[PDB]
Amino acid sequence: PIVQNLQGQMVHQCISPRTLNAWVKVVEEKAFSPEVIPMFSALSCGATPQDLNTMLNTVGGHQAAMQMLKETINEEAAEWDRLHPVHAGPIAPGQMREPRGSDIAGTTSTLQEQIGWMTHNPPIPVGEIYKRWIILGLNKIVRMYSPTSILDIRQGPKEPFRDYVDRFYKTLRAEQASQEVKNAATETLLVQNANPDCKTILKALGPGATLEEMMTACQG
Amino acid sequence: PIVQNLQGQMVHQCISPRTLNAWVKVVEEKAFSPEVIPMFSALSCGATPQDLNTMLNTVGGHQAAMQMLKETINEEAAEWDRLHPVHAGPIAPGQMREPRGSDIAGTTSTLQEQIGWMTHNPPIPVGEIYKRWIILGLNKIVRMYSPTSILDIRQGPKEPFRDYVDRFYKTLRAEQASQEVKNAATETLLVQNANPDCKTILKALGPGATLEEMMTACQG
Amino acid sequence: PIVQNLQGQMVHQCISPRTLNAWVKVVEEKAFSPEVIPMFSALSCGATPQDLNTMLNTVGGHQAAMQMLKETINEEAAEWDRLHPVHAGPIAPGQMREPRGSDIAGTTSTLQEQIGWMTHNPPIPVGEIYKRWIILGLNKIVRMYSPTSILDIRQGPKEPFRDYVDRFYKTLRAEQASQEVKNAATETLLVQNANPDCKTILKALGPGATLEEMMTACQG
Amino acid sequence: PIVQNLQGQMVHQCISPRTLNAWVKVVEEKAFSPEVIPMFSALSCGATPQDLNTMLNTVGGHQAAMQMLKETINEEAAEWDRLHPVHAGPIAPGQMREPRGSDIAGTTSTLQEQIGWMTHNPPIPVGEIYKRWIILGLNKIVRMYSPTSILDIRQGPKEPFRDYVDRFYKTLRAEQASQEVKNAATETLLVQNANPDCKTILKALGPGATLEEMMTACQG
Amino acid sequence: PIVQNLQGQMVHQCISPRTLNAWVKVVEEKAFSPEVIPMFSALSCGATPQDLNTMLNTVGGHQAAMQMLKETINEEAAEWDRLHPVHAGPIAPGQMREPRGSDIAGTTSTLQEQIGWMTHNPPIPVGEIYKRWIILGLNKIVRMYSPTSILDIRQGPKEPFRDYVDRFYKTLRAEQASQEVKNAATETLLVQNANPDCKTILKALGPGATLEEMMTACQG
Amino acid sequence: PIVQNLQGQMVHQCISPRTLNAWVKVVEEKAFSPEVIPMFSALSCGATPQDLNTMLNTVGGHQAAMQMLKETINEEAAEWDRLHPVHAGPIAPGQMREPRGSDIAGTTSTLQEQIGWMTHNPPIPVGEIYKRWIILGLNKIVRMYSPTSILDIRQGPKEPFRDYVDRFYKTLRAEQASQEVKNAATETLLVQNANPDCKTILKALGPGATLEEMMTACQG
Ligand SMILES: CC(C)(C#Cc1ccc(-c2ccc(Cl)c3c(NS(C)(=O)=O)nn(CC(F)(F)F)c23)c([C@H](Cc2ccccc2)NC(=O)Cn2nc(C(F)(F)F)c3c2C(F)(F)[C@@H]2C[C@H]32)n1)S(C)(=O)=O
Ligand SMILES: CC(C)(C#Cc1ccc(-c2ccc(Cl)c3c(NS(C)(=O)=O)nn(CC(F)(F)F)c23)c([C@H](Cc2ccccc2)NC(=O)Cn2nc(C(F)(F)F)c3c2C(F)(F)[C@@H]2C[C@H]32)n1)S(C)(=O)=O
Ligand SMILES: CC(C)(C#Cc1ccc(-c2ccc(Cl)c3c(NS(C)(=O)=O)nn(CC(F)(F)F)c23)c([C@H](Cc2ccccc2)NC(=O)Cn2nc(C(F)(F)F)c3c2C(F)(F)[C@@H]2C[C@H]32)n1)S(C)(=O)=O
Ligand SMILES: CC(C)(C#Cc1ccc(-c2ccc(Cl)c3c(NS(C)(=O)=O)nn(CC(F)(F)F)c23)c([C@H](Cc2ccccc2)NC(=O)Cn2nc(C(F)(F)F)c3c2C(F)(F)[C@@H]2C[C@H]32)n1)S(C)(=O)=O
Ligand SMILES: CC(C)(C#Cc1ccc(-c2ccc(Cl)c3c(NS(C)(=O)=O)nn(CC(F)(F)F)c23)c([C@H](Cc2ccccc2)NC(=O)Cn2nc(C(F)(F)F)c3c2C(F)(F)[C@@H]2C[C@H]32)n1)S(C)(=O)=O
Ligand SMILES: CC(C)(C#Cc1ccc(-c2ccc(Cl)c3c(NS(C)(=O)=O)nn(CC(F)(F)F)c23)c([C@H](Cc2ccccc2)NC(=O)Cn2nc(C(F)(F)F)c3c2C(F)(F)[C@@H]2C[C@H]32)n1)S(C)(=O)=O
Repeated sequence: PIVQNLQGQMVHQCISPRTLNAWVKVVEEKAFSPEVIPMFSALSCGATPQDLNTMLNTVGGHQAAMQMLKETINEEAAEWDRLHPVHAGPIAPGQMREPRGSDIAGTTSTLQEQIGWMTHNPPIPVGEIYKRWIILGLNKIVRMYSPTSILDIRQGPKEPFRDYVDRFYKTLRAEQASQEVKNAATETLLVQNANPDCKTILKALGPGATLEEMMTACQG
Repeated sequence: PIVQNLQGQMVHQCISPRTLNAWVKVVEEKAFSPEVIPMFSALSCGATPQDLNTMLNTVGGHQAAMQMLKETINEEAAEWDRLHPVHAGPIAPGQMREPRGSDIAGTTSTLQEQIGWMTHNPPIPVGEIYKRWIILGLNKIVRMYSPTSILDIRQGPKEPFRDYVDRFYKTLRAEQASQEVKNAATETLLVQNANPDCKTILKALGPGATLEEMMTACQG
Repeated sequence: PIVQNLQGQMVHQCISPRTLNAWVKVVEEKAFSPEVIPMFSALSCGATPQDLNTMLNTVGGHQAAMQMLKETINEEAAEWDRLHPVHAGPIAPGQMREPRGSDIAGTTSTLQEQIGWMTHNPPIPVGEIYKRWIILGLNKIVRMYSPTSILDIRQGPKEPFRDYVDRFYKTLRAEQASQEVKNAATETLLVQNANPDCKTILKALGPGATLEEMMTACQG
Repeated sequence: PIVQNLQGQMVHQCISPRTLNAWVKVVEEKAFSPEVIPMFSALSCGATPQDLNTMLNTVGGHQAAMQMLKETINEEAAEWDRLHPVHAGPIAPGQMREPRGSDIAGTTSTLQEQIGWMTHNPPIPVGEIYKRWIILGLNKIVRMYSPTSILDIRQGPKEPFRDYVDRFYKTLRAEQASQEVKNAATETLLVQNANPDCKTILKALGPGATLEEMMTACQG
Repeated sequence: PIVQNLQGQMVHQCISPRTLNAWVKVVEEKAFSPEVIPMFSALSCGATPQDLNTMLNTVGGHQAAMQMLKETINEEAAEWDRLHPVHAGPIAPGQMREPRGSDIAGTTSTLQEQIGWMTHNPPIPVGEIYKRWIILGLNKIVRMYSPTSILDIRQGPKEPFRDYVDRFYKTLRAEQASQEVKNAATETLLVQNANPDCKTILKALGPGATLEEMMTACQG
Repeated sequence: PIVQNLQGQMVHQCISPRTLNAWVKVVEEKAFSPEVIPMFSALSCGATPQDLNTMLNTVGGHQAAMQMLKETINEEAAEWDRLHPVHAGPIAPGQMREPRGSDIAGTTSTLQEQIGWMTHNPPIPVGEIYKRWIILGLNKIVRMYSPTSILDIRQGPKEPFRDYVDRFYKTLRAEQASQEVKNAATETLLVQNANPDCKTILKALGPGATLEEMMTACQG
């Protein structure tokens, strides 16, 4: 990764074993649950495209998910070349050449070239760009590997309200969509799909009632 | 997080993997017990709004509580905006515009802005403001998810006074309350809820006795 | 905590997760045995009053012990104000204001104010003062939570001497008293409460006999 | 390893114990699965030939594979020697003689030579050259020790398409192949090996479909 | 501990949590086996008397041994005082008064005094002197708590010579002895205590044979 | 150990607890298998003779092996004195006195004297010399504690070839000898001691066939 030495110059450090293991275990333990996106984003903090590939390649199993990931990377990398045409001149001693979509993915870029792009007077972040594509690809995985649909989430007759909401938003979260789509679902289904006993209590508070006001009401 | 390098200048570092694991395991292991708020406040020492969202996003499950936490944060951001006006003047010298309540949340704010706000020569603590909002929501969650009521706590004749006293003060910690209220419950309820054999000993000690004195007297 | 950077200026660092976890586990694993006082004193090395509160607040359970702790802190904090009257003047650019008992406990002091008191040309240690009170409060807990009394410790007929002494001093240690009280007990009870077989052997060595001389004699 | 101190000069450090344990446990736990090559490449970041031999020697068992790894390394060293001639000229100024293929292996090379080669102002990467040779042998070992054949992989009617797709791409990863070959197998074999009910859905999607599209369509 | 910062000046640091856990677990796991003395000597590297007392106080249980350790330390302190006279002269310039035996123990000495003694331009090693006293007591404890006697160790005909040889040398390590005494026991007892079938082989090898030679000869 | 501070001066650091524990566990877990030599060499990286003794003394059990080790050290230390006669003059302010065999073993050398020899303008490495003897002594242990002889290694009738080779070289490795002795064994016994079915296949490839070519042929 590109960390900052005490000299204020962003230097390339080796990806710590602690970081690798943590990434391998979250994938083995938590699989592709929503909390795998934050862990990756945090464990990839300041990573070079090669550091990212390293992490992804350490993922044992889920090779299907990994292929979709490569497909999404290929997709987004094609959006980088269709929006950033290659800019061919000579080579200067001030500036780096124009990065390409494949260069960002680390396929056609070396570590030095990657490192330089991130450590540049006008910095072009190939790491954060690459990481941006990956997290999008993992959102398609979490969406896919989510068996539930928010519509299929209904409160059971003997189910505590806190549990139904935990399930409502667990499904809502995995089903990645606009915050507007996810906000409309709550105001539509959270009370509509509640069991009749608590549902009349919820209707008995008014739509402008917080989730806290809903959940404290249907306690027992 | 915004840590202080040996140069005395507050520099930004990556959230350590250890810190992530600690925050995740204290939520998995302890759930929303009162001792998770201190753990959060400690594990988020000098964290940026992006670091705080990272920790909150790593919390697998409890999505009901997490949405409640978001609602508390939204309320606090609205209050911040009403407390702090938007400013008309255009782009001033070595200065940071005032963060909006959403900027403190990091929903509308870049990490560089966050780092700049925290590292500004007259610092503005966008991360700590957000952390206060988060902690308020955590306190709401703990109180909601605490079944015990201080009035409900009572000492069985078979039960030790010290075991009952643990539960009584655990219930008082679990249920957010003003320190005076907690003292008032401690003054009146603890003896009255205690079993009569222990209670008569407590009455023998009189009002001016340490909890140690009360405990040693009922111990036998 | 207030650690020393390589610049020789005592700087405030964040309490490491390793330190927190270690404190949580010793309390969960070892509870309030005597070895919890050293672990706290060591894990609190260089801690600010807020760092201490953090640790104490992370303690899950034993809330009874925690209330006695607050009581003892309240007691000692009252001894700080009865011996250090508040000293009100203007504010200078050399020196810090006079600390108060509540300020030491972190109740009525911010981290900056705490930090400054510890990092002062004439240093006033609010951390080591606060820690001094806490360890005293934990000595009352270990004393209380010790079910045994040194008088109730007697060597069994089929009990090896090394085991009886381990129990004699295990109880002796938890029963915090003057080293003079604890020295008198040994010279009184260690041999008096030994079983008759070994007891005559001990009497057969003379009072000026080391514990080693006692324990090697009653081997088998 | 050759790490970069805060002086900007690449200095030599000892291979951390954590790094050793990680490399040993990933071989004990994962054996020679494809995910051990990335783990090796990462755990050997900036390693000297002596550090690489250290890791390889710590591998308990798999001695057949290890001897195969040695043979691959020997071949690469012979190829290096034929690529790079031995040089007649005697002992030049601030310069490093060309390493022989055995010197890159570290069999005939001192650690000081290795450190000097890597730290030379025009660096020669003796450790990275050796690491490439090692990784080639590791790839040979993984392919040999992978029982699965991409043609052998087939979807049972009972088996989920996504589970079969995992196996198919795991087998393609386990068996070293050119990326075009792997794409060719993916294009033709994946649908044909899939079970007919899923296969007819895949045929309905047509050639231009994401693996996600294929998977969601056969999912049900 | 007194560690050396990058400024070449020995600075004081806090005893790391890892170091504490290691010292506690090696006592819990290994108790007072001979291998705990090296572990202590290593875990107390460059420790102050306060750090040494911290480690000793963290030892849960074994209070008989701990009191024995205190007695050994008291004896050594008395011997130090008789070796080193108290000095009449009043308060000299950049100099440290001579520590009393109790000061080395840290019973009568402040940590600042300890740090000053160790960091004095002509250093006085109050911590290392105390550590020697502690280690002497530890050796007394190990020898007392070792049941085995080198004369008692003997090889069963069923028992392997190498297993017996392990026990023989373990017993010699467990029982503190002069190196010449241990050599004398090794020279005479090891063959004589060995079983006759192995013993006649040992006699065939003759006096001038390595323990390896003896072992390989009795091995079969 | 003697590590390099950022000032470029090799300074003596304390042996980390992580290093100790790692050495204790590899001996307890892996005993004297061949992979214990690399772990020691790596865990001893940059160690002083006292640091080495510390590690060896932490080894719980295998005291027989430990005595042979002392014997081998005594042997090699005698080769240091028979090749390096003591060189007695005065004491200078440039240079260190001539080291002795016992000084290298740490028996008759202090840490300062050891440290100085390693941190000398003309460096004389007492640590790497001592470590060189130890690893030789452990090669005699691994040889001894290896019950198998390469001659007694034969492929079973229902044994996969990969397993027989793993055993052939596992034994070959533990049986430390010249690489020439170990190379001759392979070309002699690896195919000679194969079961008849695979053996004719191996003979059917020619002696100039790699181990890979052998092992891919006898797959099934
Ligand atoms: C750092 C990177 C590491 C990141 C991130 C990042 C950036 C900004 C924010 C954010 C903060 C504060 C507010 Cl007030 C809002 C807000 N207000 S609101 C009510 O929509 O109107 N929205 N957002 C989101 C956005 F900023 F994008 F608009 C908000 C956030 C927070 C993180 C957070 C987690 C737990 C508890 C509080 C907050 N929220 C989300 O992540 C989106 N989310 N969605 C859903 C659902 F249930 F609907 F599916 C859920 C969340 C969820 F909050 F996590 C929580 C369990 C429910 N994280 S990473 C890979 O970890 O993400
Ligand atoms: C660091 C930041 C991380 C913080 C903090 C922070 C700041 C100040 C204090 C504090 C210290 C000393 C005293 Cl004497 C009082 C005192 N005396 S008083 C006015 O008469 O009641 N009050 N306070 C609290 C207040 F600051 F408000 F004054 C005191 C504290 C204390 C520290 C402390 C923990 C455990 C044992 C002793 C002390 N922790 C709490 O008190 C929390 N607690 N709550 C309850 C309730 F009531 F629920 F049962 C109980 C506790 C409890 F102590 F564990 C005990 C079993 C009862 N922590 S953070 C986000 O983690 O908070
Ligand atoms: C650092 C802070 C972290 C501390 C501390 C600190 C400061 C000084 C001393 C100390 C050292 C050497 C001597 Cl010779 C004496 C001595 N000589 S004597 C025989 O009384 O005349 N007394 N002391 C104590 C004092 F200095 F206070 F006077 C001595 C000590 C030592 C620590 C030590 C532990 C184990 C083995 C040897 C020593 N001893 C105590 O802690 C008090 N103790 N009591 C009792 C009992 F059995 F009686 F209950 C026991 C101890 C005990 F030694 F632990 C041991 C199991 C028995 N620790 S902390 C929170 O960890 O404490
Ligand atoms: C760091 C060093 C440590 C390295 C490396 C390194 C360099 C570049 C890339 C890479 C990135 C993005 C794209 Cl879009 C492609 C792409 N697209 S393409 C041309 O159409 O196929 N190819 N490559 C690979 C190549 F560089 F060759 F172009 C791509 C990579 C990728 C990173 C990556 C891992 C997982 C998920 C997404 C991405 N890892 C692999 O691909 C390995 N892999 N293999 C196979 C096969 F085929 F066996 F099934 C499969 C994978 C797999 F991705 F896991 C997935 C389930 C299929 N790693 S190291 C020694 O560890 O390697
Ligand atoms: C670092 C400080 C931390 C230290 C130390 C320190 C200093 C020097 C030495 C040492 C080195 C080499 C040789 Cl050749 C001899 C040698 N040869 S001799 C004169 O003929 O006997 N003697 N010594 C010891 C002495 F220094 F006294 F000379 C030798 C040592 C050695 C190092 C060592 C450990 C294991 C295997 C080889 C070597 N450790 C011990 O010897 C302890 N030991 N004891 C016994 C007894 F007898 F009980 F069975 C046994 C051992 C044993 F080696 F494990 C072996 C199974 C027998 N450690 S510390 C507080 O941990 O000590
Ligand atoms: C650092 C210190 C820490 C060290 C070391 C060190 C120094 C140099 C070398 C080395 C490297 C490359 C080549 Cl091509 C050859 C080569 N070519 S060859 C085919 O003989 O002609 N020989 N050597 C060895 C030597 F340089 F000494 F000549 C080679 C090595 C490598 C390490 C290595 C381990 C695993 C896989 C590849 C390599 N090999 C050995 O260690 C000796 N070995 N022996 C045997 C057997 F099976 F025969 F018993 C085996 C090995 C073994 F390779 F480990 C492997 C399981 C078989 N390690 S340490 C205490 O860890 O050792």
